[PDB]
Amino acid sequence: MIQKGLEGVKICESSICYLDGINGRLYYRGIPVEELAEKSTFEETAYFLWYGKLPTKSELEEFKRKMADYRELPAEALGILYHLPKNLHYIDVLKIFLSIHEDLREKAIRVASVFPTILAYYYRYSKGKELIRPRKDLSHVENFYYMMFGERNEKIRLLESAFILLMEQDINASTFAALVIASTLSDLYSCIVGALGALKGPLHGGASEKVPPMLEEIGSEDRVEEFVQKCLKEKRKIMGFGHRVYKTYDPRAVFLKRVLQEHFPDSKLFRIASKLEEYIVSNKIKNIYPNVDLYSSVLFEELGFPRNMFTALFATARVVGWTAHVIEYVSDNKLIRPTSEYVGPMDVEYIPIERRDE
Amino acid sequence: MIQKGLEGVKICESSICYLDGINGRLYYRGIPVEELAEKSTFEETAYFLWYGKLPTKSELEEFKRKMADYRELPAEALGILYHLPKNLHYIDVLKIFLSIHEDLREKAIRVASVFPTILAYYYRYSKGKELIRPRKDLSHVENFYYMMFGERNEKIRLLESAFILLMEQDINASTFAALVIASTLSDLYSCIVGALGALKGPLHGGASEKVPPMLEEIGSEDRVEEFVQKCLKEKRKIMGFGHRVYKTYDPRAVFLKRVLQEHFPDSKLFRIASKLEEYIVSNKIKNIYPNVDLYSSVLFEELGFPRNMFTALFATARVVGWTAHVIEYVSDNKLIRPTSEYVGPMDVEYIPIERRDE
Repeated sequence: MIQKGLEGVKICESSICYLDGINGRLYYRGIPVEELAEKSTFEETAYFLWYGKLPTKSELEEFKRKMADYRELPAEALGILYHLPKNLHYIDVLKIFLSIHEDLREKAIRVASVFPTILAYYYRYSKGKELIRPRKDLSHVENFYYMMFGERNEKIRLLESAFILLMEQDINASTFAALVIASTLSDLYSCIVGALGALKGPLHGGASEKVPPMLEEIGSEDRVEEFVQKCLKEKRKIMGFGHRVYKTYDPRAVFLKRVLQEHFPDSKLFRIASKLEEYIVSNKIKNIYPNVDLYSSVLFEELGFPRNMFTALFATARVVGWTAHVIEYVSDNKLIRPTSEYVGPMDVEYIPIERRDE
Repeated sequence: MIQKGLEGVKICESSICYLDGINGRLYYRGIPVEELAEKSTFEETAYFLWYGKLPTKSELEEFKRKMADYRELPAEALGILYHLPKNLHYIDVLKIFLSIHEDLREKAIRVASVFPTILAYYYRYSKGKELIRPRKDLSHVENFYYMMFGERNEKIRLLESAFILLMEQDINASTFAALVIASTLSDLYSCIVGALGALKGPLHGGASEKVPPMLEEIGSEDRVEEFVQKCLKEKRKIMGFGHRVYKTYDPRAVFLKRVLQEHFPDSKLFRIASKLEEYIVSNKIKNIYPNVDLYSSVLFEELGFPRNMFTALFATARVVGWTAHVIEYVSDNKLIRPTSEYVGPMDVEYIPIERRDE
């Protein structure tokens, strides 16, 4: 029997996250994701994911100073930056800088802390602007926004909630890629670089970069019905919808939809995305619902980030989940090595080249 | 039920390679791997793996000229090279250069053609030597050896046989990593970079870099018994032995053992490795046998390659298999997204920081 796609296959035991696809609920070590997205911060939730408990006032304070002290890129990395092309995709930029050369958890903390610096530096560089060094007096998210635009805004809160919602979600394709690589006992950077590659795909995190163009292709709320029907006929995948586990609304999508409704109700992109959901759900089209990529992409756009950084923004948060899983998994490691059903030829002879059918 | 490690799980149908773990046989599209390793060449077997048929005289000639025409690194890549640290691991070097920005098969052919150039250039650079540009009048393997050492030797034939033996082997960890990433419809480079990360692990291709040091740790044939017994007591993994599928001798290991016996019988490393096999197999220790990593590593050492390039040498060949699988799989794609058994806490409340247990 072939189990293509591995749907429903449990590849490990985990206490990190419970994904309730039937009721559309997501929990980080027992706490509802929306509670954290609303009441927590990047550092506090990351601490919770890595350490297994909410930090006390002093623990959080010390942890925030730790992450803030890990935001620098080595001097040599900076040298490489100024010799890179200025039109690279941000996911690839991350791969590059992660590939230049308990303790594993300390390593995870450090790599996560530098992600925003890599993105911000490349952004400034690619646009010929002076670099804005990390500020130790700013939080992880505040600082990212500042290294990007040299200013601070209330919108930062919305971005922080978004990161929290995207930090973790069981064994999705990118987390699974990190686990397969981690199962060979390879280094943490290698696991992350593979995860990045998977997250980049249009059938995974990359769908976030495809949504904006799709929404524009639709054009307006009046053209939604026609676009959807066309997609069904052509068997074209509607980006921002569908999921392997959720059999109903994606709680992260619901949360972000509310964010947009409350802060960017007049966004043309949001209006179209909202109408698309209305049509697909009200008509029960394929029994599919919006997934987080539909609204996270719209929020990132409205917050002023480049479209080719959307997947990297997802990674900036999900790196926490990826590393948490790698750490947990290897604590009792098992090489992941499946197989296939052979359907090819048998007993084929090597024919000397001069006797081969012309 | 949990299926940790995915042993025996068929994740797809494939006509590329048949792995007979029970009888210790390996076939590439129906042809025994040792037949190809003995009678074929890198380009001919790669052609066979990608196109599904042995090439005619003219097809092989044209294919060899094609690969030879794809050996150059873009001018910008060269700029980056001279700003990189000189102590990077070769697998990481490959990641870097693959991350700087039918047709998929054409892409696979081009990437495979440049692998040796990346390795040779970094080798020369790291050692402060002048680069030796790819020579279009030389074969894929001949040229690699020449860009590395600026000379041609008969030993090249042994290296070519080794590459052929390592080009492909069903759904191993690195091929699987490439497939997981490929299932999201990510780009070919991303799939390869993830595969590289997995191959690098000590429980996978990386075992090849661990063998030499292990052999030296043993010291001599007289100390083999003591070392093995010690490993059993400490539950230490004996590198170069064991396999998920082979329940007996690894045909590639057998082939390479003969190569060493015929060309480097007096190699101290070979003598130790041979004695290790004798003791483990004759005493039926854990019913394990040598895998290809035991002898491929010894051959690479005797051929004069740096130990931290051994896994990259494996990749130089296996990239053919990785890409062949990606191409085949996505022709009828299916997102790979498993799950886990949740064993963590439930119904946990978010306690305001001021009320948390100090």
